[PDB]
Amino acid sequence: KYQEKQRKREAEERRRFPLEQRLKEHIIGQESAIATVGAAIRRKENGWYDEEHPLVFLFLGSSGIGKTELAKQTAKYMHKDAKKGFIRLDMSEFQERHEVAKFIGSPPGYVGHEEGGQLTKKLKQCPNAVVLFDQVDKAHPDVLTIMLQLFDEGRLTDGKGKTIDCKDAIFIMTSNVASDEIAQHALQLRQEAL
Amino acid sequence: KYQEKQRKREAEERRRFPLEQRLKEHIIGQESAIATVGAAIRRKENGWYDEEHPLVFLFLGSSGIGKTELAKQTAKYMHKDAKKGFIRLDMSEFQERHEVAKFIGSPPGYVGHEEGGQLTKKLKQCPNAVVLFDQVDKAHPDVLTIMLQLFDEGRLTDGKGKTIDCKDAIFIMTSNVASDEIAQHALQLRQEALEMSRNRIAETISKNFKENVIRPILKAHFRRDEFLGRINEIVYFLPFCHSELIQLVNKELNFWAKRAKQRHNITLLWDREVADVLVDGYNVHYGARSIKHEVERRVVNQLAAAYEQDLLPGGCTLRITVEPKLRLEIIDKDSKTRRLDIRA
Amino acid sequence: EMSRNRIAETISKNFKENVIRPILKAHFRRDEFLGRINEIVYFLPFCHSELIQLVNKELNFWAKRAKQRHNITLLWDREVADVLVDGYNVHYGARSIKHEVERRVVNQLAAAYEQDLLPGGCTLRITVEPKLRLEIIDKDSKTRRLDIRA
Ligand SMILES: Nc1ncnc2c1ncn2[C@@H]1O[C@H](COP(=O)(O)OP(=O)(O)OP(O)(O)=S)[C@@H](O)[C@H]1O
Ligand SMILES: Nc1ncnc2c1ncn2[C@@H]1O[C@H](COP(=O)(O)OP(=O)(O)OP(O)(O)=S)[C@@H](O)[C@H]1O
Ligand SMILES: [Mg+2]
Ligand SMILES: [Mg+2]
Repeated sequence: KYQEKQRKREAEERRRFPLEQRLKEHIIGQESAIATVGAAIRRKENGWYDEEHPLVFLFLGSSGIGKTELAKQTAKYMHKDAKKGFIRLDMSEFQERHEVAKFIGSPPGYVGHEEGGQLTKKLKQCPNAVVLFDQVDKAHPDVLTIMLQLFDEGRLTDGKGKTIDCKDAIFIMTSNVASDEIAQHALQLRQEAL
Repeated sequence: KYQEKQRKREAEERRRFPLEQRLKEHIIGQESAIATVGAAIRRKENGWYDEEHPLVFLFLGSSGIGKTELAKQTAKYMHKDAKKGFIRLDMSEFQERHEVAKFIGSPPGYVGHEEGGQLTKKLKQCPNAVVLFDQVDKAHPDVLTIMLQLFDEGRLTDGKGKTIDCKDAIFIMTSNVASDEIAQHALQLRQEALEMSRNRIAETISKNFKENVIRPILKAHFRRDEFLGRINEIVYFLPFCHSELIQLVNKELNFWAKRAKQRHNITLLWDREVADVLVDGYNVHYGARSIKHEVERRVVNQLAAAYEQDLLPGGCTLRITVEPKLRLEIIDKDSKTRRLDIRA
Repeated sequence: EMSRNRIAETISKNFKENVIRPILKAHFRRDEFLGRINEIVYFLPFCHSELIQLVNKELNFWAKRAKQRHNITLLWDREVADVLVDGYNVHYGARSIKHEVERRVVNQLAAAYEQDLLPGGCTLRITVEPKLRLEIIDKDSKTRRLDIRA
């Protein structure tokens, strides 16, 4: 009964000042994006999410219109100022195919094997973290192939064979792909609306 | 006599509810794949398998059509919830030649040598495990060269020299190689079947496609004919027909109805028109995941918004209805079916 | 070609030294390593007679298992081997014949054994209907195809 009362109090607190208003304090425009991200996170926090499959976003748009800002404020909403629950990874570092060792660490018998992976350590520290694969369109596509197991099922085995359950995470992928097409279509729709 | 009686009882249990029906509970469509995998595992469990060479599958097809799901349910059939007997290995981690150390440890005089290999340890723990090399094509082909010894004879010598017998294992290899070709050929065959059906009303992947189209594509990607020769059954997962899409939407809506009834006690209901509306969100490339995401967008977000607003009390009948926008409708009597005002 | 022309009326050293020797030197990268090898032995693909022999070998293996374990006298015709040769692939070799025998013949045997259509001691016969079909033979020439349900 105490846990149910605490859950009801947390639900009332979320209903008082939800993620939509909290993003509207920091984000201007992007009402469709705030609505989509808030609806998905509302589905997650209320327990209406498939626990087997983690939540995954791909923020598309032009430059400097709040993709990384909405991802950061999403991570701040879920985990407050705790730095453990915001696993930033700027994917412009991941341009070559062989940059997956940063994700998963080195195999046995190679330099950096004892240090293990970086993302797998950060997800061991916080399984439900908001991972922000920022600038995802700058990495190799073969490097993004590692995210298949991490997105469908929330698992990523390190170099030492230790798999980490990342099912409660919220993966976000900022991208400038189709930025010109989205911008031209939005300007065309706004001119037609005018 | 007791062992023979237990074997006969296990055989009667398998005949009562075989792997085909147990897969058809979860998997929808893919009757060729379920038939192939079921016939192979029936050959294995009834003792009609060569004990020297392990059984090796290659699951080919488009994205999100039950390759990894059928592999997981195959492993659950063979070993129940025992995690030892399901050695998952996401092969997208193996994108470089030097990633075979995860399989076979490290040599003497190097870091990680005492820990030994990971797959060889897991196969020492369970020799007859269902090893799922998920997304095998995303690994380096030189990394797949280690699987030759492990597929032809079931052996994988670690860094410490300790060989492990893996002959009873059921290796499964999910891959999206020739996914576009399999999808286009299946859609072409369905179009030809519909053409012949309407022509008659007016009054199966062929081996040539496997040998002429898919075999060169596999030989190009895997780069080794011996690796493809070791595979016992290259299974072909086809895209979903429209009936299979309606069945997938009904499966997802039944999943959310079960969650709503168990957790929150909300008898969630819907019409056939709801499934027909949600089928329009199906993307051929993404497969069943598009239906799951469409159900999460259209249906489940409304359920979460109504639950957060305390509009779905316990014990309420909640019918989804097409207005095409889906709209919830809490029910109290026969005529009383009020729509819920889900504020922003 | 020469045989049919005459009726109408081995790897050569040059191939080893010209074709195979550069490929070996390219892969192994060391003429000393190849010079230490006493005998580079060449295994050739299977002729059609050798494919029928391989199919007979695999069917004899499954016949030995059926007789030893379950006491089932498995039998087959030359047409059965001729049908199963079509599953041969030159790229995969004898493994293709093993997989074809396991697909066509032995899945049906396992389905019949699970369904108790193969008691201890029965002259079972594979037969071309081309689909292979089992035919349990009773005493005398009485035969019947097994109704292997799904
Ligand atoms: N809609 C917005 N409302 C308020 N501040 C914004 C908004 N969009 C961007 N900013 C500011 O822009 C700066 C960084 O912008 P980002 O958050 O990087 O946007 P973005 O779309 O990632 O594009 P990039 O350059 O292509 S990676 C921050 O200081 C934010 O304050
Ligand atoms: N035929 C199906 N019947 C029921 N559920 C399915 C089916 N196909 C896929 N799913 C669901 O889809 C989700 C994952 O699908 P997978 O098992 O990844 O399929 P897949 O074909 O491996 O493709 P990938 O993306 O290329 S690795 C799971 O939650 C399954 O429930
Ligand atoms: Mg950014
Ligand atoms: Mg998969």
